[PDB]
Amino acid sequence: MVHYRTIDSPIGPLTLAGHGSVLTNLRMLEQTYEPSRTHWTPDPGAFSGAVDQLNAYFAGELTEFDVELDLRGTDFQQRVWKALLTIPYGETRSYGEIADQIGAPGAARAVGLANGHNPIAIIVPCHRVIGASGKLTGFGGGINRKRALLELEKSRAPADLTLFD
Repeated sequence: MVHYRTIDSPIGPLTLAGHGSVLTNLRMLEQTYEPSRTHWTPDPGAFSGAVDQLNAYFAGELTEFDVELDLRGTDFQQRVWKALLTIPYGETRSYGEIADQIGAPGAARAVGLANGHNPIAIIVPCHRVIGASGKLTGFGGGINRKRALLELEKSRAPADLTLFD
């Protein structure tokens, strides 16, 4: 029995969910049909490790996530979601690049589709893929959320100013 906890964030209410200390979900779930959520047990308590990290990512301090993930979906989806994890904070790839990486040259359009079913939204960074055109995808508010996340990372001040002295 999945337990979930919704928290607040600059891109809106982010619902977190899974069994115990492993994540299965992370979306902003408001204003779309999400019947799976009714089958879940609320829990203001769990996932607080990840809630900390989320707060810090938005604060601009965190760059890398340490979190347990159980990613479920088709085999193709997992290879795609696994490759998304290999994208560094504040970088991008093309759907074409991801297809090459997971060994399926030409599946750019298949990677776009897999991307939109990413069950864990910030920690698995689907926002960091963008096509040649440079146009953002995602459904409705999803686009503005993505842009937000992209402007966030791109903006982060260098960590150690002492390298300048």
